[PDB]
Amino acid sequence: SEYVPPKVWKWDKANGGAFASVNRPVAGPTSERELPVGKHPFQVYSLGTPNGQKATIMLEELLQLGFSEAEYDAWLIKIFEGDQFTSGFVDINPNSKIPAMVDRSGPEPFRVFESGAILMHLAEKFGVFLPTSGPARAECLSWLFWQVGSAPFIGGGFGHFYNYAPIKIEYAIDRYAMETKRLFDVANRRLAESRYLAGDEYTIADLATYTWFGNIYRGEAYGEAATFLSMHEYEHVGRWVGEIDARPGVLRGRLVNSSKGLAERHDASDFDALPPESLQAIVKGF
Amino acid sequence: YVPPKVWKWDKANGGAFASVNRPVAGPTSERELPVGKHPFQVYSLGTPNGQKATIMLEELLQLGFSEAEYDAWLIKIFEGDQFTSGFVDINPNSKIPAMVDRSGPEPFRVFESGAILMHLAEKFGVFLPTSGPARAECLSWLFWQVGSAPFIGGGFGHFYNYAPIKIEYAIDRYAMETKRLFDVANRRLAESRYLAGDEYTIADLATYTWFGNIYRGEAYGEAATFLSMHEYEHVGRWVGEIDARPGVLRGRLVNSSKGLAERHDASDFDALPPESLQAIVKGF
Ligand SMILES: N[C@@H](CCC(=O)N[C@@H](CSSC[C@H](NC(=O)CC[C@H](N)C(=O)O)C(=O)NCC(=O)O)C(=O)NCC(=O)O)C(=O)O
Ligand SMILES: N[C@@H](CCC(=O)N[C@@H](CSSC[C@H](NC(=O)CC[C@H](N)C(=O)O)C(=O)NCC(=O)O)C(=O)NCC(=O)O)C(=O)O
Repeated sequence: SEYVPPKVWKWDKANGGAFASVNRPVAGPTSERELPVGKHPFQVYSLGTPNGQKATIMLEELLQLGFSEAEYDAWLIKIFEGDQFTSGFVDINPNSKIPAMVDRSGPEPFRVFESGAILMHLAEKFGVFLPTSGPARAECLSWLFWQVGSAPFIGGGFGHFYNYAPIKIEYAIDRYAMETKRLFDVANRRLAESRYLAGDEYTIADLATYTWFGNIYRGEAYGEAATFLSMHEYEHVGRWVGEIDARPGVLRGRLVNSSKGLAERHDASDFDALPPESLQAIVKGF
Repeated sequence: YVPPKVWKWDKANGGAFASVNRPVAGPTSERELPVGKHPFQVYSLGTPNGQKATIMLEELLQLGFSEAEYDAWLIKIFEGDQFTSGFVDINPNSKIPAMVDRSGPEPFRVFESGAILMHLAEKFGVFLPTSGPARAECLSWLFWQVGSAPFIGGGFGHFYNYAPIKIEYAIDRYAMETKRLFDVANRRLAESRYLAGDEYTIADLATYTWFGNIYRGEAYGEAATFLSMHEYEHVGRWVGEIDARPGVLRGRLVNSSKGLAERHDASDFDALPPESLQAIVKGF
């Protein structure tokens, strides 16, 4: 018979599949441990998921343009193991999610958390990948906030119910597969008539959406999702993914804090530990 | 059940929203948007997300910024108004709120509540530090709100209040996450008056519309009891402080069944009984 929710919700059962070892109804630190700090002006604490890739790609894009103040240390945070709940991590992101960073480029350090805030902070600092004024700024912000507000349906809904939940729940898989397809259709309809999401040039709105959409579209995210969701239908998404795939900052940034690349980045020469081909073409994750 | 190799749109989904939710985007009717006299044209509904936009504009009017005068036209989301050609042209995602900035020589769209908040805060130089570390703190909390409300509304609200069958695993997932998010805010507000510092900013406004509506018992049936809202005393303090702001008291009523269907001039509020603008009862 049908489940009847209690009057008062209680945390009486594991939830999250593999993530049941970390998912809780309360926030805060579970151990006292300071974060490591390197020599570079930006300190990033992350994992090479689509959200971590936004941050490390952005920094590599800035280095591609010659901005030495974008040099960074990218320290590995293993989210299945609860590294996001150390006191040091909670102090830089009260929400205990990656990516989070400390801007140590000025006289006093300060935290920046949330991938969208990291992208906007870096774009504003260096004056690139985000129009500084005018209608084009509003268009870019609209698409960036769209990405941030919609990825929860893609990863927290579809990815979870399709690939991590311990039981396959038809209503939930249908809900979030449908919504993920709708979001791809929004992008596809836009990219039919515009080279990039917020205009004719690559911006942070593209980078933010690309990490998620490219990983799903090319077949590397959530099991058989690309077949399940009929990714072939989104040919304009495919074109735009292909354009962005070719950018050197994307090729480098995708490899940071990645099981297919570097565990950590502490200097530009660190990439010489990888096969050189990894810097020249997309490497799909496991 | 066993998912098929290829997902097909062959079953209803969405419960109360089953008549509007689709796997495809784009318009379902040809209709132009109405346009009024004021510099900002808002197309919205007084849900927590619409309230962000109309409260922000009312906050700006409280500060005397006449360029924040606005027309707020009603978009009925259960009726598919978000899929007219005119609405899709200002928000390709077909969600409220969306806006047209007609304050300058050429009009342009702004869509997403967070982008609307940032656009207005940057235009008028208020509710968002213009530079310095405090700007980064504000942006962090604003993006946090935008990235987490989907779990509260699209997860918890959906499965607890709108889905046709109660699904234990899904209710647990999103009840747990909603409580975690309230706990993040509660732990912050234990040590800070507002989320991003000592002053009210757009990060507070964005979070407040959602958190206050739930905390006070107004959203999602018995959710406030279900989620033990009493546990979050610092959230309660902050809700009560923001509840008292004159711009909140006005803006929360715009495009609302319990207030004004539409707003086309400041005097529109005079048509309501004066009690409508009076102190919000606590539960904060
Ligand atoms: N808005 C934030 C989001 C940052 C974020 O979610 N970071 C996580 C790693 S990215 S992998 C995709 C992620 N899935 C999970 O986090 C799984 C654990 C989660 N608790 C769950 O049960 O689903 C996802 O779906 N993100 C949605 C989104 O990006 O909007 C992370 O650090 N998780 C740690 C955790 O404890 O949850 C931003 O943009 O920065
Ligand atoms: N990131 C956007 C979100 C704007 C938005 O979602 N606007 C909707 C009205 S606000 S009511 C809360 C909303 N719930 C729904 O939209 C219900 C319908 C939906 N299709 C569903 O099945 O759940 C919600 O949970 N929002 C989550 C969030 O704020 O992140 C809206 O216009 N819905 C119309 C539609 O067709 O979906 C922003 O901040 O602006």
